[PDB]
Amino acid sequence: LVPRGSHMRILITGGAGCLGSNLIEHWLPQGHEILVIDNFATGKREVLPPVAGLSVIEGSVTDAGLLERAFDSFKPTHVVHSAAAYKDPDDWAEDAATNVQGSINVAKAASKAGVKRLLNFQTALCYGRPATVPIPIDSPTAPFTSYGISKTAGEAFLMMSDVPVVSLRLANVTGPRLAIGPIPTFYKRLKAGQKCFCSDTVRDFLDMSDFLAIADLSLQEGRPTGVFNVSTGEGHSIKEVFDVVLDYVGAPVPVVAPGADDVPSVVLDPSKTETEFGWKAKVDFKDTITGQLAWYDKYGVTDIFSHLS
Amino acid sequence: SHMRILITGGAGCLGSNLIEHWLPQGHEILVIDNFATGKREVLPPVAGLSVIEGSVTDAGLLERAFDSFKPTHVVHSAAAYKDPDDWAEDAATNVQGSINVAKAASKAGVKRLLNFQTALCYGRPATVPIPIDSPTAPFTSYGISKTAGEAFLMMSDVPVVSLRLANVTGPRLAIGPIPTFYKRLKAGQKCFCSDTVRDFLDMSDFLAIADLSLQEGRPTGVFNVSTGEGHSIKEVFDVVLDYVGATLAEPVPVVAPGADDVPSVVLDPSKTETEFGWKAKVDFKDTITGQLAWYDKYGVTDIFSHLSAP
Ligand SMILES: NC(=O)c1ccc[n+]([C@@H]2O[C@H](COP(=O)([O-])OP(=O)(O)OC[C@H]3O[C@@H](n4cnc5c(N)ncnc54)[C@H](O)[C@@H]3O)[C@@H](O)[C@H]2O)c1
Ligand SMILES: NC(=O)c1ccc[n+]([C@@H]2O[C@H](COP(=O)([O-])OP(=O)(O)OC[C@H]3O[C@@H](n4cnc5c(N)ncnc54)[C@H](O)[C@@H]3O)[C@@H](O)[C@H]2O)c1
Repeated sequence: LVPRGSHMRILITGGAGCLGSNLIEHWLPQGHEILVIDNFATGKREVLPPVAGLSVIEGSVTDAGLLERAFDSFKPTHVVHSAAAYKDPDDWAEDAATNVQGSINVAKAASKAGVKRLLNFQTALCYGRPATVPIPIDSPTAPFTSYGISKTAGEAFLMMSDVPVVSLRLANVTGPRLAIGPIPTFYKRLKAGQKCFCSDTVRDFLDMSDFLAIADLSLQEGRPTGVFNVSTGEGHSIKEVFDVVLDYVGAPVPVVAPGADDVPSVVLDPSKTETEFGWKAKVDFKDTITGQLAWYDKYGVTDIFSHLS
Repeated sequence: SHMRILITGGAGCLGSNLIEHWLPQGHEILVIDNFATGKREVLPPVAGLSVIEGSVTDAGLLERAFDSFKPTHVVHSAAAYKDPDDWAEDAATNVQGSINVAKAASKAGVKRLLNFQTALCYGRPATVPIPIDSPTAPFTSYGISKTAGEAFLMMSDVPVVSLRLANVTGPRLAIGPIPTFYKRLKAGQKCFCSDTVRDFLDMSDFLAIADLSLQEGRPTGVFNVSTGEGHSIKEVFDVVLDYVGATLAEPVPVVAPGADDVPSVVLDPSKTETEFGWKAKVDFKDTITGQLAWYDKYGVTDIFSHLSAP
């Protein structure tokens, strides 16, 4: 039915997560039909209200039968693979099961169901310790943590599908219900008058609105396929992040090593994504950090505030 | 120097040749295998040799095996590959199986774990011979699952040696171009050579580095095992042709490789020579001739055992 001529029946694995839920808040108001499959390892049941257009199956991407049944009942036109395990770095079996096996299961099921487009999200940890920053899209994958290793094989399997597949390697996405990392940590701790530390690292940050726009483009029939970096292409230090928070909150911070497994600089080159999609990120660094903080002022550092009615 | 060796995949080509090398030495060996590709005939009921039929994907069975047998040493030689569209099995055996073996070895505090790795981990290399510090870049089910598996093994607290291998020839090799040219030439069938370059390694050179890899205080990490020299399939064909004595009715066509047939896969073994002091002794001609001599005695078979059964 609606949007007229481009209604999506969208199967989102990992839909109770940060990215999934934001995507849902973006697409459900437009009239798309969404089915979520989540096991609530990190995702919250509170971000999926019983609203029209939205169905939820509590389940794993590792469960191939649950997937065949969901894909058969629902008949998606489009798939967003957003399920990832990561929370216990020593539980390699879970990471392999979710991130590799779950990806293979989503890919085989998608293929059989004849989906039009599949959208995967990749971690920049796939790049390990890069030789060239900003990291070019044709850089080698070189992970050295469980999450990086399993995610890297997951993506590589997806890229063997006959289903058209877009895999976006992402900058740290800021937006509603981000409750981990330096931004909420400095906000909370500065407001509490606690000592903060800045790792001497460079990272890149992406506003939710820019993530939403490349996600939209990625699911359009006929658009490019393959692996793509999603970023402004600009890097900012953790100290720089801390500086925006301090100023915003209204309150001499030490700058320290690079811990062992803490990659000194991670910034992605988006140029090929700009070329093939006509996409460019609009919101700059200060507006990106400030908008996350503004959200914390309204709802607090929480992952359970729903913008759905 | 007595080893209690747990060898996953011991019924296959590498596993069984290793067992025939080590069992006469008084070593104690437990084989875990599911017989997907490897054969039951290569594992006679002999003193020193135990066989558990099972999967490396079975975490229960591995835990029970490492507990009862208490290995000092692990050789992870189990791999799935036969159906390139069966990604689930490849991921199950090669990634989950490797994690299971790694965790179990770590828990049992084994001294040394030895892994074998396919040169498909390198995908399409930028430089040939392939340097050890080259990126992994697999694009097939086998290569991607194996790449992830090796990477997990590398995160173990056990000392790990992962050997990236040239094509190993020896007892019971019954796949690839060598047995295919041998069989077809003797039967008067037309052969095709793709226009590819590969490396080949005699069993005796493989046995020598495997030995070194399981010695305490030896180097750890990833290593290329090879002579470092590359030979086309056409060169392989010529050795077989000459050896077999056949007369050709037509000159063999050399055809361009498929899209997924990597044109040149030769490994640079130089860090291995530096750190182990190992060097392959058997040249190309002798490597190929040695395989064909073995075929002449036993035929192209993967069920002939060199172990004396009671
Ligand atoms: N948010 C980012 O800045 C960022 C950066 C790089 C990559 N990514 C990728 O984007 C995706 C979403 O990330 P996020 O930030 O929303 O993380 P998240 O933890 O908020 O969401 C992942 C969701 O997957 C679910 N999940 C875990 N295992 C599952 C399984 N077996 N079956 C079904 N669901 C399962 C969790 O319950 C969770 O809701 C992940 O794949 C992640 O690797 C995100
Ligand atoms: N032969 C070579 O030149 C070569 C080259 C590169 C890499 N390797 C690697 O060396 C190892 C041995 O190779 P091979 O040449 O002996 O192949 P092979 O097929 O003869 O043996 C693999 C063995 O593993 C067994 N197996 C498969 N799945 C299993 C599982 N779930 N649990 C337990 N056993 C399982 C098979 O039955 C088989 O006996 C593999 O890891 C392979 O990737 C070999």
